[PDB]
Amino acid sequence: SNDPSGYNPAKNNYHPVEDACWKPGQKVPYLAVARTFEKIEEVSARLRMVETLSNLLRSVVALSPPDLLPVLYLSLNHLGPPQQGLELGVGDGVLLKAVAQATGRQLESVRAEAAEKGDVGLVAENSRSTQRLMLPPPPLTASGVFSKFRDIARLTGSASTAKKIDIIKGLFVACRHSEARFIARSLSGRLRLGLAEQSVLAALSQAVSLTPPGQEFPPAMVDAGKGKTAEARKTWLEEQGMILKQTFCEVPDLDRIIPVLLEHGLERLPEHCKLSPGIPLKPMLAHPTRGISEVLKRFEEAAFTCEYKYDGQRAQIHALEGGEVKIFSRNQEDNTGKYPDIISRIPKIKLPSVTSFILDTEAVAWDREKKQIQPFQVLTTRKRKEVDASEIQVQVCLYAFDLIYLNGESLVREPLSRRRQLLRENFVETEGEFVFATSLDTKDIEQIAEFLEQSVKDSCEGLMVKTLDVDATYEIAKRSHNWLKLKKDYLDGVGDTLDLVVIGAYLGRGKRAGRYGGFLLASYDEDSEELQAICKLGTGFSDEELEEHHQSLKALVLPSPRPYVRIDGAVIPDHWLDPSAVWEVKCADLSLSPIYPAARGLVDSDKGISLRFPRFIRVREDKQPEQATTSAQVACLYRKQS
DNA sequence: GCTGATGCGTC
DNA sequence: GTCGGAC
DNA sequence: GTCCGACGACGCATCAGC
Ligand SMILES: *OP(=O)(O)OC[C@H]1O[C@@H](n2cnc3c(N)ncnc32)[C@H](O)[C@@H]1O
Ligand SMILES: [Mg+2]
Ligand SMILES: [Mg+2]
Ligand SMILES: [Mg+2]
Ligand SMILES: [Mg+2]
Ligand SMILES: [Mg+2]
Repeated sequence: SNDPSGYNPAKNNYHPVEDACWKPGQKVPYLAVARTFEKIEEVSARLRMVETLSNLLRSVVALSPPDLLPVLYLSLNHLGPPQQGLELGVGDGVLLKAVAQATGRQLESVRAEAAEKGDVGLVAENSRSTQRLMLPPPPLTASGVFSKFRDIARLTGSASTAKKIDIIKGLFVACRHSEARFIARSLSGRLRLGLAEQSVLAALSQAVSLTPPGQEFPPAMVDAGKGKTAEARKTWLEEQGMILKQTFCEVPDLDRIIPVLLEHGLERLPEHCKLSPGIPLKPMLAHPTRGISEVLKRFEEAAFTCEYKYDGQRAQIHALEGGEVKIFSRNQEDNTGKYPDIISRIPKIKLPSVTSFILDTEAVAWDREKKQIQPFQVLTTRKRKEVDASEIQVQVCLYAFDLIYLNGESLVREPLSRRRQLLRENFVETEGEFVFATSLDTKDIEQIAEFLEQSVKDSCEGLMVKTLDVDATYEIAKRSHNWLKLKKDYLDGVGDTLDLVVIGAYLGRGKRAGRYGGFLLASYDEDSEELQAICKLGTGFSDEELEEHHQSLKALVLPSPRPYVRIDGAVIPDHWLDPSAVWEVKCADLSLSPIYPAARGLVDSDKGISLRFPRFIRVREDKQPEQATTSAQVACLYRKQS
């Protein structure tokens, strides 16, 4: 009702009508969304964030139902269903230019402040706009802002960037209080609330459970939990939370779910939104494990299967009744246009009795001349959009490992033993085109160790381990990481570790604001007696170790780089460091780099070598730079991968 | 018509 | 993708 | 164990700038 500036969606006994900061039927103000973001950001307990978001959503349901979908998208920082491919195309560069123009400041001055503060939002809000007149424009609304975000994402073609900057400036001109901070963070793709998809779903089921949609105004039922004991309320909300969560994992599309929720309610939701081919679903993921002993501990006495973990890209393959075929990525992006070859071979992989299906597969680059798997880096050279089958140069072999839907039957609640059997009996293998994941059903620790050894020898990353009957379903809402990934480089003493020289540091963003978030590392090239940048590094250290690194490196800061340090195309560090510290670094593999100079010319004329999945292990106090891993040793390690 | 910077995607 | 922090 | 956001290499698609 009153000024949204005082809106407190975190207040005790929050009343969806009386504590709202707008009137019935009015559009939700964006400042209401922003104050909710502030109250979420101030706390660290997710459950407190969920209650706060729930309070906002209850007011939205009660007062302004049409703004529910935009508010949810704003809270996720999404533009729409992932398979529709809406993208801002903005990024820090465009955003920082728009902030500069809106405030009249120099781009470079804005850039330096952002790096220092580790946050663009604070730079955007703390500086006023030259564009603004004496009179402010009307206040921003949640749906107004969301549609402008969509406008940005739809702009294409020549001069589209200028048009994007104009929209962004228009937004900043109208911002009040904390609004610009979250507009800017949203545009840069770093909203960083500490609340995301799972907490948004929890807030949404709680909200529509406590404040049902569809009530004649004023709503007779503002809080449907008030008549319940605390224990009964909790059980009820957990039950309703799982209805929404399991539906969303089968149909992760708020454009479909929300209209149903507002019309028919949450209890009827599964009868209106169900898994079907053509709608991407959430995939089953995996937890790491440190060794075979641990696998047996997590699965106890449950029979399990081991499978090769292939190194390609996940492909969720849908065949609709009537013949249409769709392919989606692990993240529900539409990849149908990328695999014309796969689409044309569907008739060859399925027996003629199969009328529809959803397969879970790995797409792996395959050398038809040598009949062998190719590295991930080869796979990534495929074109991605509007590919014509004749133009394909990198062939793919599909390694199928699960089946989620068959002939109109959803298999989500079926044990893997049965899903696998339907997969094996209704689909046809062809060497180099479509094959079942190589597997072993055993409890013998010795066979597992060999089978692991062999998976590496056969061009794979290690093993995936899955129970067959006990907790062996495909219900992502019950456990999204139900499988176990046993990679060689997880083992504490088998992976390849390098001793690398710290040559630069990058100021941290977000959670790393105010310290270093990343470092530039180098190997030692003994031929030229120079240090060659090899990779950046930003994970593996605890917060405590990261504080010690800032302490021990601050004395090594230099105004200018050393002439025997070569970084070529790498990101220039915010702070150059006198080469001295040597860290032990682990990786999964070495890759051919278009930018890093380390070992350039030893394996390839144009490309140096970098690290795949690098992480800090520990400081090497017993090593000086001249004894770090050499560039020749790096080349030798790369060749060793064959 | 070409190239480079870069946003977004894959991992 | 890996990793650590807060719960 | 869950959920989240720090941070990694790298390649296609796109568009500003030539
Ligand atoms: O490393 P990670 O957590 O992303 O691993 C999960 C991914 O591994 C791929 N993959 C390859 N082979 C398999 C099998 N046999 N089973 C399950 N997943 C597999 C997937 O692409 C998955 O996303
Ligand atoms: Mg997307
Ligand atoms: Mg775009
Ligand atoms: Mg930076
Ligand atoms: Mg993989
Ligand atoms: Mg560590």
